[PDB]
Amino acid sequence: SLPVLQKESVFQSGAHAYRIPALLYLPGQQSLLAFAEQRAAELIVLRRGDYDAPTHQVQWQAQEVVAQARLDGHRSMNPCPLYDAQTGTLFLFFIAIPGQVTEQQQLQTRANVTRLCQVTSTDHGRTWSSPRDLTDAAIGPAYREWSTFAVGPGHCLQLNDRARSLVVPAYAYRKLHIQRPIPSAFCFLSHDHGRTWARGHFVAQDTLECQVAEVEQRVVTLNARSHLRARVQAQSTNDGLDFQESQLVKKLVEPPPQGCQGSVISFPSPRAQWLLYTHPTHSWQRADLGAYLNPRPPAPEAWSEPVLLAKGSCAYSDLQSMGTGPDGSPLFGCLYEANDYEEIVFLMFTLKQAFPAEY
Ligand SMILES: CC(=O)N[C@H]1[C@H](OCCCO)OC(C(=O)O)=C[C@@H]1O
Repeated sequence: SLPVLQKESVFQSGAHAYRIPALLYLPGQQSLLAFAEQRAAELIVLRRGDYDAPTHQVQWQAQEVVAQARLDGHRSMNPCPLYDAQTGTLFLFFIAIPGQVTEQQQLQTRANVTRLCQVTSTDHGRTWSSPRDLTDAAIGPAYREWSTFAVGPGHCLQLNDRARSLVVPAYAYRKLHIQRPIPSAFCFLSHDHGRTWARGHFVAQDTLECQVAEVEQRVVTLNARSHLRARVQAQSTNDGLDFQESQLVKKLVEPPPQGCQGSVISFPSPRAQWLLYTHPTHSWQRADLGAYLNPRPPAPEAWSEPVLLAKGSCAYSDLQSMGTGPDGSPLFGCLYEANDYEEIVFLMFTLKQAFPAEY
């Protein structure tokens, strides 16, 4: 597999199990915040890491529970971090669900009991505020038309528009017809730095967990998990409110079962931005994590062949652009589930290492 600057297990099954990673880079701090669900999904945990370029390594501090990221009598899941570069505030969106509830029970029961929450930190994640239940104000009446919903999982997005809008990728299971609820991706939008929220319009049916990135004029690309053999990709020219164009990207395979979550980010093109995406590449199972490059975003056909990042069992992942790397090329940080969900691995590499022919 691809030569990397670092490969370290940051979460391991012990007294608890860990899944659903989220990664967030704090530019001015040369540090990363790695989030995950601590399952018996009861709570969300976090580990802070300081990146030292001279040693090509990130030093990870002790794991800590995000105590405030929970509602009484509920399980917390789907950590979705975001850093507001204008207010200096760190956001951690997440979903809370009643304890007396499971997952399969959520998908179809026609009774939505899922809550949308957020906690903020003004000291780089050291301490957090009390949770804010955004459910009613951010969703509205539509709430009753869904069996359930979720955000991310994974890092969110802040646009370079006038308002420096906050965009939270998400999806809802909607009771459309004698069938089972059908999932459609969408984005929660805020133009006042998380003060108030609005629900964006749905993308094509049969799209789940997704992530968004901003490209160059201004377009928001959405990459979503689907129930088909390929990923679904959509574009928005109005900051996420509407995702007009939408299509299957055959080049980006989805494992047989129900597919698998993937990650996507934009980063400064070496030559304004290029995209990077990570997801299992095995056509019959969740294995062999691959990195894909799109140097002519968002063109679906411009997606490249995947480069092998890690062999073996691999699932969910999250990416973060970490600025300039040791070799002068774009540096990347990646967090992914591995070995039948026995751990979550941190991987750090550069564009030169992954796509030598494009740098
Ligand atoms: C909120 C929640 O239960 N998330 C699930 C997510 O659900 C997908 C929709 C299925 O119909 O899938 C998986 C998964 O490993 O495949 C892990 C997450 O923890």
